[PDB]
Amino acid sequence: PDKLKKVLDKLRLKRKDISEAAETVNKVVERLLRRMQKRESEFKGVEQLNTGSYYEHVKISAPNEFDVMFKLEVPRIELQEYYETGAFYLVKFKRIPRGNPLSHFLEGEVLSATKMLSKFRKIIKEEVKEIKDIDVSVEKEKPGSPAVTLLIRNPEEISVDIILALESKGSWPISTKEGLPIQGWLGTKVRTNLRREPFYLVPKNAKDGNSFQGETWRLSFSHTEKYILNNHGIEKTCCESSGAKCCRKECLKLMKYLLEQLKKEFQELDAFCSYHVKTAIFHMWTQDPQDSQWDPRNLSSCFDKLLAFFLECLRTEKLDHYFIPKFNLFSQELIDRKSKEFLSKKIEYERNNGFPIFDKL
Amino acid sequence: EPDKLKKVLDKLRLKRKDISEAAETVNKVVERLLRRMQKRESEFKGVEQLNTGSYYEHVKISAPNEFDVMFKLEVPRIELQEYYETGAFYLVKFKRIPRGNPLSHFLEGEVLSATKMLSKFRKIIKEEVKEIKDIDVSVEKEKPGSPAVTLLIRNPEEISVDIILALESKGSWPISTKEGLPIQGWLGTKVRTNLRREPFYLVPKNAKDGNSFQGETWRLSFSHTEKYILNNHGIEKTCCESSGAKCCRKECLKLMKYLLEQLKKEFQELDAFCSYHVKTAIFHMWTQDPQDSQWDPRNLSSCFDKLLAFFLECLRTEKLDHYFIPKFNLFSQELIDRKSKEFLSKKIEYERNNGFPIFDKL
Ligand SMILES: Nc1nc(=O)c2ncn([C@@H]3O[C@@H]4COP(=O)(O)O[C@H]5[C@@H](O)[C@H](n6cnc7c(N)ncnc76)O[C@@H]5COP(=O)(O)O[C@@H]3[C@@H]4O)c2[nH]1
Ligand SMILES: Nc1nc(=O)c2ncn([C@@H]3O[C@@H]4COP(=O)(O)O[C@H]5[C@@H](O)[C@H](n6cnc7c(N)ncnc76)O[C@@H]5COP(=O)(O)O[C@@H]3[C@@H]4O)c2[nH]1
Ligand SMILES: [Zn+2]
Ligand SMILES: [Zn+2]
Repeated sequence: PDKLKKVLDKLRLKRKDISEAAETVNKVVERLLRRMQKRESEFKGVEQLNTGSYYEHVKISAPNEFDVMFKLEVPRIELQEYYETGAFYLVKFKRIPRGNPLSHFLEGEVLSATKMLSKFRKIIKEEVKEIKDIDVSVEKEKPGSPAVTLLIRNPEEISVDIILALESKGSWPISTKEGLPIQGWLGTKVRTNLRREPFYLVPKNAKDGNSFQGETWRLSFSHTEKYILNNHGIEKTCCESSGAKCCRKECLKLMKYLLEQLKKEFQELDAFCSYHVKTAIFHMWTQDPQDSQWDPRNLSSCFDKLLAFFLECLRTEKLDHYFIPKFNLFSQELIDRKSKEFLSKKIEYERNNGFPIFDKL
Repeated sequence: EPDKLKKVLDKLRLKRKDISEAAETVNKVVERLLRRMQKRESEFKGVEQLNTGSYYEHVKISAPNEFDVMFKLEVPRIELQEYYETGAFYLVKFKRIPRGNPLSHFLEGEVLSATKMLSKFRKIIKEEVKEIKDIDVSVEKEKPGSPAVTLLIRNPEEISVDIILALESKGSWPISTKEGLPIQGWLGTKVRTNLRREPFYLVPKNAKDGNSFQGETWRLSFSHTEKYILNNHGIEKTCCESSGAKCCRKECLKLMKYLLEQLKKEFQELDAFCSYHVKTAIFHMWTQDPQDSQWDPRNLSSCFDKLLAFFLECLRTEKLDHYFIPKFNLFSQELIDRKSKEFLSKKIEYERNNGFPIFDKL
């Protein structure tokens, strides 16, 4: 049963796609950002959110993807809750427009996400050619994506995600109030210092139906989420140099590789993404706060505990958003029962047979 | 010992603890320094970066402190006049300078000047560096002999980077490296041919002669080819790959380098030794032991001891030839004196018998 340790060791693909193949992807990025803070464009104050992808972190789960956020601070913005999702909002301007080039993107009173993204893409889709240094290309604007992905073809088929995000330094939305329950895990001292940080809105189309197509934004917690990924232990020295290790990131990497390899053969699992796993292991980390329950010498037990948690999540159709309690990710609106019962069958099959899907020599 | 060589390599992840962020900052500053250094009216307009690996410079000499980067400028048809009989030191003489060349004014007669060329380079880098905006990056005073242009990248504390200028010549390799790189029975004659149809480089480092004229001596560097050997270190192409087996080659290299640093950082008496003595000794060791099976991760305790016994051999026998230049003996009597070679012999032998107590840093 100590073969998982050999899956984890084989998982690392160091330089290929992460080390020398990730500090090149950075180099392209800051070129774009610098040059993107050029002229008199609405985005002259665009900035790269402090996040972790390039620093050997895109390499843990879902290695075939790259991601970056371009934040852009806004003024006093009123948030109109979009129906009852708790995550999709309608961005308005608190006090009447005076000094902001973001009035070019106003559809009525609300800030339209398509007009802004449609023009965002046009600038980036114009300044990547303005440099010849490497072979970088951009993807098509497909529905659902609030990103402008750069398929660069230096390292196989890379696709660095550029995600425009609205930064609001005000208090967090009221739908995230009972969320982030890290009191008994990380502490009320850590939880408070994270909620006084700005929250971000990504231009995701809430496709509820007939109402606003591209005027809806979504709450992004990628900044807070990686503060939890690197600071996951109850001891501050967890997985540090002068500290003890744990199997939290490894039990995260194994569930991502399990769901990633399952979706490659079944297109009926096109309803589950890596964020279902992320949020699942957050509920499991909060349930088991002590680092003793995640000792590296219990990788098979901790992974089986996480698998039985994801099976109960599917089984009862209840995987609440870690920051937004009322927002249930495994709602029947979003995922039909048949997919839950289909994915339960494969995860159980791989769990009862020594994980044959990880059979890589 | 109680199999603690693997727990030392795992703690050598300190890279991540403190050099991850700094490596992006070095990447991001050099790049803005390089692209801003591609401006007109600068003889280095056509300068580039020689890709000699990455910032996680732990692969070579895993040092948790300072760094190095190399700049390559392509020159036209050099005539390498060997500096007397070094093998590594030359004089860059020019045959016909093609009209329109930016290296015309760096000659002190028939011979190219490393002292001059390294003057405007430092000069231009001093200019450009302070026009970089929100970042506090200044340059140090030029320490003597030292042929680089170290950069002080003020942020969290200190961040040094040696900006090493190096001429690129896509021509032929000198005669002194004609029997060097003996990878014929390890990496193959089919890859040694390709690695030598690749350019060679020259760094502005003066030789130590109280006589003749050592102001403009250039030195051979093979850091571009040394890198390939590190990442392509096995007889089997799938060594340390996804669909292959692992090996303790680079494993031993980090151990051997951290052993010498901690020893160097303990006594100044070991100041004559550098990280290139253990990279070169492991090149001969990988050539002597070519099979992947001879470097098995389950035999890390013995594969490292065997590397120790080979390195001490090179000390007590005073023989450690430059891997690309058979003539140049790095452990010669004129480079390092017997007194320092016996000192390191007792210190390494001391650690080897007592289970390496110098690695005790939990
Ligand atoms: N860096 C970043 N921060 C974000 O907030 C974000 N939100 C979306 N994306 C990227 O946009 C696309 C989302 O479309 P899709 O729904 O079909 O699948 C997505 C999406 O449904 C879901 N998802 C990802 N991040 C979030 C998030 N932060 N909150 C809710 N759902 C998310 O998981 C899938 C893949 O996520 P990523 O691998 O992070 O990159 C996604 C992807 O490019 C984001 N990228
Ligand atoms: N990237 C790079 N390629 C070079 O050829 C090179 N040559 C010198 N340097 C750097 O210049 C200084 C050398 O002065 P010192 O002799 O006291 O110690 C040097 C020098 O004695 C020795 N050396 C000899 N040949 C090489 C070589 N081909 N590559 C690296 N180091 C070499 O190595 C020692 C330091 O190693 P580095 O860690 O690579 O960085 C050095 C350092 O900043 C180089 N840096
Ligand atoms: Zn940990
Ligand atoms: Zn190998």
